Amino acid sequence: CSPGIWQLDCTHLEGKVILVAVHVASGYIEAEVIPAETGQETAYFLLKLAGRWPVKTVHTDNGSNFTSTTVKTACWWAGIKQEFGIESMNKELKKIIGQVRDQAEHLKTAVQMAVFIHNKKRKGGYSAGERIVDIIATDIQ
Amino acid sequence: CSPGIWQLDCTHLEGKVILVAVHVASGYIEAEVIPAETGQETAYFLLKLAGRWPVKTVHTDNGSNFTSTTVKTACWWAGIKQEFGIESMNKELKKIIGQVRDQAEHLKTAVQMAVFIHNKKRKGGYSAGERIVDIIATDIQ
Ligand SMILES: Cc1nc(-c2nc3cc(Cl)ccc3[nH]2)c(C)c(-c2ccccc2)c1[C@H](OC(C)(C)C)C(=O)O
Ligand SMILES: Cc1nc(-c2nc3cc(Cl)ccc3[nH]2)c(C)c(-c2ccccc2)c1[C@H](OC(C)(C)C)C(=O)O
Repeated sequence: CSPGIWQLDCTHLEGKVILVAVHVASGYIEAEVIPAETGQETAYFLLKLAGRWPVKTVHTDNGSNFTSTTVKTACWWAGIKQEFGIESMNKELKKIIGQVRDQAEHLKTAVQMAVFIHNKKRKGGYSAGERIVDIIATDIQ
Repeated sequence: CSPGIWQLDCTHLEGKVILVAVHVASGYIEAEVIPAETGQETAYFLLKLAGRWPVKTVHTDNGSNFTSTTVKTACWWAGIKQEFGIESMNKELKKIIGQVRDQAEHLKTAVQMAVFIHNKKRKGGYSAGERIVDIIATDIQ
């Protein structure tokens, strides 16, 4: 599968919102607790993500997530396209959160601990952290 | 230079705080506008950074930044060490911000645009985004 493809979705936990980006070819996650599910937050998160990785196209399970001109502007500026055709790893991330949730006071901290655990964990075999970097390097030179 | 080494500092701009992490071997930046320069923010940012990259040791230009047990806990949990001996790229990032600052309403958005521009820009020669991934892949298998 193509190396510039990400998937972006929100989950709710403790009445708060978690934005979850999955790098599809690799399983690597970035995530962030946002105070509300707005186009503002999604636009911002997209700019952050695009500064960090080569992001060509973004899929979602909720297309209306992407309809605001606020979001369309971010994609425009960073040069991102939306999907043309078409786990959950939200599941196990949500498993890992509940697991570490005692280890921290705020949800946001548990989230980051869970992203840490998820991206490092060897599946086998490489880790999602190792696979992303390999995929993206393999695809450069 | 060693691939797990990052440098973390804050700058102030428009009475707000920008936390800037530089991957030293590569020049790659992650950055974030934080509302105040606390141990809470730095601890959190460190957890985020460590979930994303292999982070062994972190340097700073302001050692007191790292003295809180709040920060020491984050490093403890993620397995990070502080420095044992020892651009600014804060300079040009601050150049890029002023450059794009019209292109956006908030500082935080200008920051991310500037991180995007900085990480992509080919120096020559690869980009900081390409060098980080190469360095980290080169160092794996
Ligand atoms: C609020 C908070 N306060 C403290 C904390 N720092 C302390 C310093 C002292 Cl002296 C006493 C008690 C203290 N408790 C700590 C040590 C953490 C922390 C927990 C796990 C890993 C890293 C840091 C958090 C943490 O929140 C962040 C800072 C990461 C945003 C959380 O959600 O649990
Ligand atoms: C506050 C804000 N509002 C709008 C905006 N969205 C609109 C939608 C409509 Cl219908 C009309 C005017 C609009 N203005 C936009 C389009 C942006 C934006 C600017 C550059 C790139 C991506 C998005 C921002 C932006 O803030 C973030 C959303 C990125 C946090 C900023 O700081 O300039």
